[PDB]
Amino acid sequence: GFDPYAFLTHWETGEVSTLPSGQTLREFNIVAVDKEIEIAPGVYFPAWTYNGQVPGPTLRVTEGDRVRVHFHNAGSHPHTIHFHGIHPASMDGVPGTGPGMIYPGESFTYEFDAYPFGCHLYHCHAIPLKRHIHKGLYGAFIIDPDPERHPEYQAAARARLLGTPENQAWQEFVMVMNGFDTNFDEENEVYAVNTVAHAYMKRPIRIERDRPVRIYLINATEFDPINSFHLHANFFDYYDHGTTLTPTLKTVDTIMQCQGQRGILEFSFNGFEPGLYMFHAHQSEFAELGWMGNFEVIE
Amino acid sequence: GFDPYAFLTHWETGEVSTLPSGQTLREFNIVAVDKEIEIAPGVYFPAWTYNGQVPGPTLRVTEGDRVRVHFHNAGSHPHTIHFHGIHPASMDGVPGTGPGMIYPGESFTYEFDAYPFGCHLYHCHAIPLKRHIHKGLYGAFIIDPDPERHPEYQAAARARLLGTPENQAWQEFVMVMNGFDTNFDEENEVYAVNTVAHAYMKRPIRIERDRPVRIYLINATEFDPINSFHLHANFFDYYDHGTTLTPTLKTVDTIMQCQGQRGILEFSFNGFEPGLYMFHAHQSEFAELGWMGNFEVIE
Amino acid sequence: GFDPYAFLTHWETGEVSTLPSGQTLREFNIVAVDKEIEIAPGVYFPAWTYNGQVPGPTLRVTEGDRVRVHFHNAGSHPHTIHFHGIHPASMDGVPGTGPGMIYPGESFTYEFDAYPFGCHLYHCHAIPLKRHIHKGLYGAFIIDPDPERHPEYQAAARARLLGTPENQAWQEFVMVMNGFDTNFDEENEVYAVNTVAHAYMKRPIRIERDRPVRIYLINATEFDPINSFHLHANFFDYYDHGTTLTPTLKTVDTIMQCQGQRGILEFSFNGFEPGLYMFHAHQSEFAELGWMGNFEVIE
Amino acid sequence: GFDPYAFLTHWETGEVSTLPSGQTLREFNIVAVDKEIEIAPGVYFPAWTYNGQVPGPTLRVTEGDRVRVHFHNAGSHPHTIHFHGIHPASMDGVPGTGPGMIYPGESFTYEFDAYPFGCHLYHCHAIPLKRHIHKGLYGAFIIDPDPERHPEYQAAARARLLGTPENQAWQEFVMVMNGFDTNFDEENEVYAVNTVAHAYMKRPIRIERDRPVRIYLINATEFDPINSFHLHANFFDYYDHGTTLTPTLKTVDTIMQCQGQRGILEFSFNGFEPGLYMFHAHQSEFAELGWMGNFEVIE
Amino acid sequence: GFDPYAFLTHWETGEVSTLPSGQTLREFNIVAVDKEIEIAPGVYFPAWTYNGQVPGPTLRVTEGDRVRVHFHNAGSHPHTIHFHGIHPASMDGVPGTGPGMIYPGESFTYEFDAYPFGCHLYHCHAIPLKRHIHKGLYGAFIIDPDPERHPEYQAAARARLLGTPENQAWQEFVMVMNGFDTNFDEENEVYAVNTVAHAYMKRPIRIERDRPVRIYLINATEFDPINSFHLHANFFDYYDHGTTLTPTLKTVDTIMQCQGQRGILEFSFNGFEPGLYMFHAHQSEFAELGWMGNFEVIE
Amino acid sequence: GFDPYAFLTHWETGEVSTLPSGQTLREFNIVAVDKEIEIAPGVYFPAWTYNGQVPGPTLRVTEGDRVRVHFHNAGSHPHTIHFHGIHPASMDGVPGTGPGMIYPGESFTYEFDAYPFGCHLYHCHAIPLKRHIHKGLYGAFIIDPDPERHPEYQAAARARLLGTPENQAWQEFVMVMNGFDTNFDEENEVYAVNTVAHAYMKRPIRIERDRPVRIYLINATEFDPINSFHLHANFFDYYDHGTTLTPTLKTVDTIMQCQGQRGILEFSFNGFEPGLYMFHAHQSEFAELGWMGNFEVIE
Ligand SMILES: [Cu+2]
Ligand SMILES: [Cu+2]
Ligand SMILES: [Cu+2]
Ligand SMILES: [Cu+2]
Ligand SMILES: [Cu+2]
Ligand SMILES: [Cu+2]
Ligand SMILES: [Cu+2]
Ligand SMILES: [Cu+2]
Ligand SMILES: [Cu+2]
Ligand SMILES: [Cu+2]
Ligand SMILES: [Cu+2]
Ligand SMILES: [Cu+2]
Ligand SMILES: [Mg+2]
Ligand SMILES: [Mg+2]
Ligand SMILES: [Mg+2]
Ligand SMILES: [Mg+2]
Ligand SMILES: [Mg+2]
Ligand SMILES: [Mg+2]
Repeated sequence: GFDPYAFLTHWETGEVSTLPSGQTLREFNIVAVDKEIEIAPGVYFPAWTYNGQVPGPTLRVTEGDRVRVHFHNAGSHPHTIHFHGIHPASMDGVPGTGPGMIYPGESFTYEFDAYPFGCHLYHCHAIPLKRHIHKGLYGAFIIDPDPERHPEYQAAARARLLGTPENQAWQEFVMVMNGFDTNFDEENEVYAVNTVAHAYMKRPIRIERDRPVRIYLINATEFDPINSFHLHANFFDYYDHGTTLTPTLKTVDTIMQCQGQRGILEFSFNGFEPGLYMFHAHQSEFAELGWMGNFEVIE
Repeated sequence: GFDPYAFLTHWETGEVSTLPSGQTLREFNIVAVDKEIEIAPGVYFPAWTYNGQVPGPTLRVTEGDRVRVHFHNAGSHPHTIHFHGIHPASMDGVPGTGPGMIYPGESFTYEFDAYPFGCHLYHCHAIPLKRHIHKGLYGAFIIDPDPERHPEYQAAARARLLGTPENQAWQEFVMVMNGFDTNFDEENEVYAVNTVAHAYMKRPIRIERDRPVRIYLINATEFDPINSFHLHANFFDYYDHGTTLTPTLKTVDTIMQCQGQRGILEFSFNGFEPGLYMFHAHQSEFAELGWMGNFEVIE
Repeated sequence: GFDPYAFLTHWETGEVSTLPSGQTLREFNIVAVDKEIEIAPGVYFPAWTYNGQVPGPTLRVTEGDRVRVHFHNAGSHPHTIHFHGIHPASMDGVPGTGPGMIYPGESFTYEFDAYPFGCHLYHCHAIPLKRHIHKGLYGAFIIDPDPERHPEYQAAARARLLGTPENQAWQEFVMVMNGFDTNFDEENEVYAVNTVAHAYMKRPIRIERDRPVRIYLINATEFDPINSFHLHANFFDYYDHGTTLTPTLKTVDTIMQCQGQRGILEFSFNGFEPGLYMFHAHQSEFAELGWMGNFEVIE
Repeated sequence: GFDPYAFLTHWETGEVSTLPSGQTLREFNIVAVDKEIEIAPGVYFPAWTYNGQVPGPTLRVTEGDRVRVHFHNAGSHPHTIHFHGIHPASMDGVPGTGPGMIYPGESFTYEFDAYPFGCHLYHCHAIPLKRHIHKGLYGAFIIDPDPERHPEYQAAARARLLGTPENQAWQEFVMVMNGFDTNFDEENEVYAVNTVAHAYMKRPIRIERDRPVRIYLINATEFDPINSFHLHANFFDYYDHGTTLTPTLKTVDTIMQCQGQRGILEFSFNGFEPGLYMFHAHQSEFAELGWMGNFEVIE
Repeated sequence: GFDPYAFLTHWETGEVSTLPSGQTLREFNIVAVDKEIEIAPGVYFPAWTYNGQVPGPTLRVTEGDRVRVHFHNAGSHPHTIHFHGIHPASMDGVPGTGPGMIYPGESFTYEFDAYPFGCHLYHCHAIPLKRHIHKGLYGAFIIDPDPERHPEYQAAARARLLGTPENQAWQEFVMVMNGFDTNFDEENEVYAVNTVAHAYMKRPIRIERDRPVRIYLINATEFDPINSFHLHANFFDYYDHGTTLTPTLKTVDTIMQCQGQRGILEFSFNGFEPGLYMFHAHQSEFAELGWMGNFEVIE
Repeated sequence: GFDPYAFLTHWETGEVSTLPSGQTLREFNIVAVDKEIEIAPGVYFPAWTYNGQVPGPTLRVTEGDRVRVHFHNAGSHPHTIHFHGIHPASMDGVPGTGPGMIYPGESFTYEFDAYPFGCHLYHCHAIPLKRHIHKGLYGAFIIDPDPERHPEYQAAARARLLGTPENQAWQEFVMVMNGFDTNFDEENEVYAVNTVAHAYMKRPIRIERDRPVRIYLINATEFDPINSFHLHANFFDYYDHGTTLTPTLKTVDTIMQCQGQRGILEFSFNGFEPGLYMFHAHQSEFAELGWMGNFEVIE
């Protein structure tokens, strides 16, 4: 069922309402379920999934929102959701606090205010740690800045806030670097952005020349210490964790992340000759094994 | 014999005196001695140690102090002390300059002015390099900034200068990420912060939530290319090598270091729910094998 | 045949002329050729090379120059040149665009305007990716800033522009960190800076005390995820990708890069005691196997 | 508990009495006991020991003495004492004669006249042979020549008879070359003289250069076919098995022994510069792993 | 088919006659033949043999005899006989001289005067060297001294000359130490003296107390660098290569030989308590795997 | 460049002068240099060499000479020269005394009086021991007896003193048994006398029948415990370490040495049929892998 092309630009914004205090509330339903995923045609991986897909749903909210994630375990092992973000210890999704792990058939609502703004992620933190992550229990968590709380960077914040006219000008994509050890010997056999090896070689990502591009880039790769992103023929600005509104790194073409690191890349192909522009890990073996894709820059 | 709980807050400041010039002088005695260390109850590692402990003593001085380290080798192999700091070539603690390696029964006094301020480390640099480090000859070296030399940053410099009333408001900890290859095949079997696997799970580190937290974090891990630190439920500011009084990275929750890298982490649990807040490597294998700890945040 | 001591300070600036536009043109000739290279005396490696050496020629131009690289393949396999730099898709040196791979006996002229200013590199991007890089098809590509286009940073840009009186004060070196898998099992047996293991221990790099030092440092090491640079007894400023004229990191002594990353290091031994100051990877095994050198600081 | 520095010069001469015949009688108590031994600080070896030490007690008697060794097995496995000396078959300490093996809780008295004079040894001879030796059941057995039975060699015989004024001019040492397979795969991981690896590098053996030196040297090393002794900067005379009062080999600096071989080395540092003079196996691997020591020659 | 108990005392002295010179001639017939041999009951080894047994026939002559060995090859591979002895190059039994190797169906008569007196051996020297020896082509070759040519040592020479009344007093045995690699991976699985593992534990060698004992001991063991002989409860004199009539080593109980070395051991159990006296390699693993025997000393 | 045939009979006697005391002085210049050596045509070994050759120069002096060896390290690692011979501890060439190891670019003069007479050797003693030896840093060191100091053995001493009429009658050769682990797994793949596998099979060593032969035989082989020498068709006298003027062993054809042992072999082919007489290790695998040669006895 998983569609890596639709996944690129799918934002789950939840069912929105207003709390008695006036605070915006966003509610999400997440079910852990054991399910086959196809990481290449005829390559079946037995995954543990959030909502039947790997990566899990890309959750996207605004700084200051109240977030409720109704988590139900319909799997066979205990699971949690550990968010990278600010929240109480009892909402941290680790085995030793709060409700602990959520056992098969049980439910729990993670609830917190969405801080800090930036690019984040969530993943299972069960026993043992590496197993539940590698099996597929990870996803993206994006907290848009509230432009009313950043007057000194108003234009930047508005460009990131989903649905403003300024944000509609941007071409936004979410990319989770992941990998799979199909024979379960703690070494990856397949690498990818968004699970399907070479998916963006088979169908390049169409890019309109005149508009800028923003990527929310997350490293969920297990076993290997780092992953990386190299943009052919062009340079980008990098925002580590996306937690600042000015770049961490200006004018680079290769960055690296250990697992759990992530950030925002911004660049533009304005004025570029139309054609295919490659992007891939600069660990060459990862790129050969599926972590390589093409932007199709059109005029 | 090693106490990882006392080690967290123990600073060796030396025997202090004043040179004729009026410059402050700090003197340290360090003895290399072969010794067993317990890295888990019932797991004995045959170490080469500075002063009978792994990590070695945490040395803490002030920028511009004259430092004398009286080094004596009571072991069976040649050793040195190589400091990560500014010093003359003959004081660099490598085989090919100055006294060279210090053989069993020999002595040498490393002497230098303490520059630059920041978070540093020292370790053996003998033959072969990886062996003397892995065996346990490494420690922390902290140079507090002299606030009188940083007028534009007096408040930040005073917050780091040991014993100041501004400094006493901070909760300071030293954390050395290390690992041990028990069967000596150049692959770590046990990982830890401050040597004892899971020590801060058995006994969490108590934090008063009203006061901010500062960690001096150093990577001494051999064989593996990087190590990392992920703070649950919260974000910190990172000061690479601690050599600036303004942060290198603002608002992150996961950073990585290669061996010999190090820096300062500052954050606060003010206003957080009392509970257990985890900290650990984001290389999952490392965390399972002992590089996982808990902060106990209290009212 | 390869001289690592001359390579350190050799800049290929090309056949220079003026287009009808008035724009400066620099032409280079690059031939791919299969050739033995000696990575230690008596250790022969079967290389694929650019112009008969590994690393390939260091090409150095000015921001805004028109660059033409006439590439001919006199080897036995297809090859390309992929530049890290801004250029059209058809000039990106990858198999699926423009002329594609350049087969034995074929020629192709890569042409682009030299942007952005900074420290870059080129390497083969053929099938399979890791093979052509490991075999030796990589080199440095340095784009000096045009001081006229950076008024607020004139002095910094003049110090980097090859040939100016400000630039002549600087002691500039190029260092490619590489490695060789002699038994072709995807694991390096030999590490180095500029190909020849321990070359700068046999013959240290002479540094005059009273003039600053600039290193263009590039990671071309295959298979291993990262490489690193530690400067003994001193600290440097680091300019990631060299693409900014102010430092990325201030006052550091150990930095790391994944493959394809690179940057500029600036430091000074002014006032230091003359002698040998070591520099090497902080991955201890790389240092033992050849990636270790000495600066000989003189008066 | 084992002190390799005291062991060098410790002779067990027994409880001495006179039989009705007038023959001298020396009585020894030896108890087999399973015990941990430290072969390096933090390296514990589970040994089978004679009197709680490896090597066992060095027994020293005079040619023609009646010897009674009261053996008691306080271990968990059957053991014997097999002496390298002249004795009846029923006193030979092998499974198939006399009392056979001595089972836990059993006792037996080995009794024989001490012949021939020279340097000998004793060790377990149980099933399997290699296991009981490797586990630590071996020791030195020295039979001093009776000068009254060697008129033509009275001066040499008196130089060896313990306590004589001629003997007191000599500096005598006992050295057992041994090894330990810590993971029990029939390959030694640690080598030593007198058990503790590098013990005489940590603390050199003090020699008065005016007085000659005699070493009783015994090979107890299992698995490896030979062991050896190289004396730096000097030459010695070798007495194979110590069974002649004139040398077997004159003026050599390197000798080898298979297991169970042994002999006497005599030399002098008279007139030599005070300094450290090395002694070690000429099997380089053995020396690196702990069979290396220093003589400290003093005025 | 092979009887290790008869082999011990079997001397082949040849078809004896007188040349026209007056010089004694001894003729022997040796056939190479491929044959199974039993190295323990139920353990069959595919041998290449001289005259259908391993070791080959023990040939015993007198110093100065003319020797003719008519060699025929009835095997499937080429073979030679290389004697340890003085002879012309054309009679040396190596591939590149004289007749070369002797191929299936071919014959050749090796002819030489028997010098020097001592304990020697013969073996195949074909391609590859180790294969033909391991497969079983070796045997003893004993040259008795001519008492007439050694006036100052008449008694010693008479005691070695087969058949004299002095020689009849001696109990003479021949012992070839050998080994077998049954899975042909160049590592012995079975060790022995005279081929049959533990043959002299099953049936000890009867020794009359009041007569001395002489052993002709030869090392034919392949792959392992040395073999050894330890006599329990007694000491012997050793005559290296048997080529001197006075001992090389006096009063020893453990001696070692590399392959092709050999010598004579002389000892006496006169006055000993009757019983079993063990003899075996002091390489413990060889002894466990078959190279261990017993003398049964009688009254 | 290395010529194993010229090496056989090349004696480096140094530049000779007379000290103020009247003592003869011999000075030698030795440079450590990394260099390829060819151990078979097309088999390149990356060696560490003394004066660009393996084995190093054969140094030959007279008992009582003052020896000065001006050692310069032009290599990439630290090195020493450890002589087997009598000398002060500060001249012993070990890391822990005197100047210690000699680092790249440094120089040191080893100086001592040449005692005792005999056959000796020199080799590097650096960290780790086995590596520097195996890499090629070993050579022969021969101290001729001074006939004026040995009146009782005047003829013997004169026969060994280089250049006397008596010595000119002898045919003298130096033979260093060595081996190379080409894949650096601590097991030799190639064996040889004087480095080049089978060199004296390709060109036999021409021997004049009427004159006696003397070989200075040294074991420099690493990893394997022993090496050996078997002389076909003839017997020799052996002088252990060459330190005595009468034989250690009379009339043998096979001797063995552990590493660092050495000695003198003397024999004669007077009266022998002209032809090829083989000599080789009696460890058969060594002989197959290159340690085999031929004497060509001519009339
Ligand atoms: Cu889970
Ligand atoms: Cu995470
Ligand atoms: Cu050390
Ligand atoms: Cu360091
Ligand atoms: Cu290519
Ligand atoms: Cu690249
Ligand atoms: Cu026992
Ligand atoms: Cu024994
Ligand atoms: Cu054969
Ligand atoms: Cu032979
Ligand atoms: Cu060396
Ligand atoms: Cu040596
Ligand atoms: Mg796998
Ligand atoms: Mg390990
Ligand atoms: Mg490899
Ligand atoms: Mg073992
Ligand atoms: Mg086998
Ligand atoms: Mg090998």
